[PDB]
Amino acid sequence: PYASLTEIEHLVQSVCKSYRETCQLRLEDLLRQRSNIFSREEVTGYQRKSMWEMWERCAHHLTEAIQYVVEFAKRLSGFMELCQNDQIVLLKAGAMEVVLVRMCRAYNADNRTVFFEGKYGGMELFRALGCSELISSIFDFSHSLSALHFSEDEIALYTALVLINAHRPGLQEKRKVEQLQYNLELAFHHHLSKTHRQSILAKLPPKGKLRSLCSQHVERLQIFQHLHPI
Ligand SMILES: Cc1ncc(C(=O)Nc2cc(Cl)cc(CN3CCN(C(=O)C4CCCC4)[C@@H](C)C3)c2C)cn1
Repeated sequence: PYASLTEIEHLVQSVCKSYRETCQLRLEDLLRQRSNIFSREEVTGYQRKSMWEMWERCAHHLTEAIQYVVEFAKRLSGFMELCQNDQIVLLKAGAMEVVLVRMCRAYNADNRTVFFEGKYGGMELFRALGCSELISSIFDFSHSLSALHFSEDEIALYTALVLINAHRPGLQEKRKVEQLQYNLELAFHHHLSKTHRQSILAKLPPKGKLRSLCSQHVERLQIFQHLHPI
């Protein structure tokens, strides 16, 4: 019922290994490459692309991102033991939320640029999409998250808890999800206490804010998918 220190340490290690096995680019590489910024020629090139081409570019990126998140979820202890309903409930709510959180790794707060197709560019890069307000919202959320200066280990633990969330409506074995959520909270708090970083807990975004942004994101994605299916 009350996991030992050894159990908690092993869970931290498990989650962090699972995460590193399931992310595309190393954070160190994203950080190093912040100086590589799209030229004006490249930006205007992107802006002159059709809406549909830009949609394809973004949708294929998101497909890859979601695929990695699903693989991460399945590697979390206990997840594959949950009934199918609960797995689906958690993934349908949580996968795109984790995708959004993982985006902050590729966000540069110094100049409000993001990594996309080999270099950093501002929100202007995506003009052809005609989604200025939504993209601004994504940049804003990422800027707030960027302020925590997450380690990869912290992102692993935080995103585990984004997924393993017993407060999702529709769950049929809430106790089982609650148990997994608690164990993961114990892992997160242990790792933060070890590293003297517990203060970051009072700086995480409200879970509702993440859900709302996800809802707004998915709404627009469904529109593009309807107009131009991938
Ligand atoms: C290899 C690799 N790793 C990580 C990353 C990355 O996260 N970049 C990244 C990070 C942040 Cl904070 C914001 C953005 C902006 N874009 C805008 C387009 N977009 C959409 O969904 C549109 C589709 C229709 C609706 C809006 C999203 C992909 C977000 C990006 C690209 C990239 N490449």
